[PDB]
Amino acid sequence: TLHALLRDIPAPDAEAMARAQQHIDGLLKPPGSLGRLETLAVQLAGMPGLNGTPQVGEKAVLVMCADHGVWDEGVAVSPKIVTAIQAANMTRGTTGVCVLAAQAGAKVHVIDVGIDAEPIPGVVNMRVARGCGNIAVGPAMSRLQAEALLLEVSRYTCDLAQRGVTLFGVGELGMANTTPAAAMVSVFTGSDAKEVVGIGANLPPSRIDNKVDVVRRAIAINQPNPRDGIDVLSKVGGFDLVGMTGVMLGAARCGLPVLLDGFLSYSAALAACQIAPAVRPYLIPSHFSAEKGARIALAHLSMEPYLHMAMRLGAGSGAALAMPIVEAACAMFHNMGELA
Amino acid sequence: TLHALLRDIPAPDAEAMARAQQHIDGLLKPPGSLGRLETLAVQLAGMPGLNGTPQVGEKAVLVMCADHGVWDEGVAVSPKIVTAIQAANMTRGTTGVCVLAAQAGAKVHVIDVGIDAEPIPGVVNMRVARGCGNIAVGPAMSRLQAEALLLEVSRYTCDLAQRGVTLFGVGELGMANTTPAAAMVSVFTGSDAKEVVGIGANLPPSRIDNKVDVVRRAIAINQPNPRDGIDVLSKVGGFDLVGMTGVMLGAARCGLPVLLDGFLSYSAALAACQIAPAVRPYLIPSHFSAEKGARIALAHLSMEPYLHMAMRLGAGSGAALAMPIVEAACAMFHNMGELA
Ligand SMILES: Cc1cc2ncn([C@H]3O[C@H](COP(=O)(O)O)[C@@H](O)[C@H]3O)c2cc1C
Ligand SMILES: Cc1cc2ncn([C@H]3O[C@H](COP(=O)(O)O)[C@@H](O)[C@H]3O)c2cc1C
Ligand SMILES: O=C(O)c1cccnc1
Ligand SMILES: O=C(O)c1cccnc1
Repeated sequence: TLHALLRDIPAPDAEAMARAQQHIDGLLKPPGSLGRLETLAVQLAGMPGLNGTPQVGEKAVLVMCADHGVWDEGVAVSPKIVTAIQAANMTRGTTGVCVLAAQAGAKVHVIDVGIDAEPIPGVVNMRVARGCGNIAVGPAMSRLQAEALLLEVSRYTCDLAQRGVTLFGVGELGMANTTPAAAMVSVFTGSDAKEVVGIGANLPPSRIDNKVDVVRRAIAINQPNPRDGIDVLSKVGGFDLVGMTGVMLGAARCGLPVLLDGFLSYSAALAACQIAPAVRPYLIPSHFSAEKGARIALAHLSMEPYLHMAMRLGAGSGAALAMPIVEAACAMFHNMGELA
Repeated sequence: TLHALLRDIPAPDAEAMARAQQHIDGLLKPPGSLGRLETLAVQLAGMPGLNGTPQVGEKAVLVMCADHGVWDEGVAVSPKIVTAIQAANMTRGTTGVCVLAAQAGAKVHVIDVGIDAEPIPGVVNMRVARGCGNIAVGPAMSRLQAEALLLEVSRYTCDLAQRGVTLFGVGELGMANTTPAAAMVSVFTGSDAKEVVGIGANLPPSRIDNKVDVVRRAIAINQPNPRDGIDVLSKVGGFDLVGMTGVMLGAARCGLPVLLDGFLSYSAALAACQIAPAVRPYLIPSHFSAEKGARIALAHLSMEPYLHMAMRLGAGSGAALAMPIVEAACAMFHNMGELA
């Protein structure tokens, strides 16, 4: 059950962490001089699915794909079918995340959680419905649909471990998805909509006030409770955002690391950590998204990304680009010599 | 000759850059959404040694190693022999840069430009003297020694190309080397010493005022001319800093990219770009050093690093950690599909 999953996420292993820190401090360098590589190695050492040491085996980027009813509000410049076209392109290896994942030695798992099109052969089918409800007039979904998809995606994630995967990355695809993301950041952080609504996929600036108004309307109509992250997801999120939260919950349940992507992912991470604070030690930032609301979301997660790429592609591309940073931390730990 | 080398650094290829930009804008994504990956690919396309396209072949991190007379002023906590011990460890593959270079598929070239010890078998010997002169009482070296070492190291660098290397990284090793680095940043940027002197290799805070005083003294005694970067290097730099400048000049002469490291490298890049402004399009930042003077140096180079690792190891480790970012830009360019 989902209550049992949340309950059973392990604490980080303090003993393992202390053993890793003592190891690091004895390496061939001034103490502390590898900076956040050192801290990342210790962070990884405490994740129980890594068996007491910083290591990377297989890598998986899980790309959650869905359509959104709020597309009808005029908040996205791209036509709705682009979600389906780009999900199919993911199965061919031609998208940004595909190419970056291949550089990293990672596999991309393309997951349809609610595309408004016929199912695409080759994509993993977890579809809740053909797009979620339009958040400007009512909820994205029912509470039950959100909890079922959390549990499904969490189980899928953990099951990859059972297959060799030690490091996850999250991403999404869905036209209009930066609207619900902004809604959820506004709810969880207490920030006004204006502070967290961006251009998404090159929305013209002339259309920004409409998008702010839509966010505020979604919130006012649905009255999401910020102390119930499931409620927030269900009311003002989307199936893609639920899916990403699910990957985070499942990785945490398996005691394994998950790399965030950009702003969409930060909104899902705010939900995951409200739902289960025990998720937080498993999350690793990648990059600092170019979306307006990035800073605020990151501040609330107490996260400082490694990469400043002015990226806003999504779909997991940042996560993939950071996987060699994680591998680097593990290589430093295992392969450096010792001062003594 | 060194005058001829400087004269013959090629301009970037604007045609190649325009061809790359048009290619990029046609890739399977919203225009501009890969952010600085896009700009980096176009930057690389204009470098004539890359043959009109962003690509990476062989990779080399050149680690310039020397001792400094100013060590006698009390500005470094590590004993002087650590330079020699750590240079020998570089030949064994046990240092930070070695392990990160191996992750990146790069080779480390350890170059002795003036270690105060017997020559170390296996290290490339370009030694000017057994340590440079103490910059608090006089010059580090003569003008002629600085120009000879520039030319030597520039030629060595370019000769690697002639062997398959397309991407360089720079680093250094030398006890007390953060003192001359701060001197040169102070000279080139106009900043007071206090603004740019840091802790280096974990100097105790109680010893900082002494290090500031030493920098100001070096400057006052030598009167380096900030409009003559060779003069600045020779007077208030060191052999390691000259060596790094030489790698930059040689990479630029060969029309090839060079990744910077941390603060030491930023001081050498300020010198290289004063000496030959034509170097600048070939320089790629890696990380944002944790040294105090990092921001000021970077601002003067108009550079924004990709990586925020709070690193201050040196020796090329940041450069190595950024090599997969360069490879990523090339993979995006070559392997992504097209919108059309
Ligand atoms: C070809 C294409 C590929 C993409 N991959 C990610 N996104 C990104 O942009 C979309 C959200 O922005 P908005 O809220 O402005 O619609 C999502 O699909 C997101 O990951 C894409 C967008 C496009 C157009
Ligand atoms: C074991 C060891 C390895 C290093 N590798 C780089 N550095 C770094 O620290 C030195 C300069 O700092 P300062 O000006 O405070 O002496 C250089 O060798 C630099 O790359 C090292 C320092 C130590 C001690
Ligand atoms: O940071 C995000 O991933 C992002 C922002 C805008 C559009 N698509 C993705
Ligand atoms: O950024 C640098 O590389 C640095 C700073 C202090 C000490 N050693 C290296």
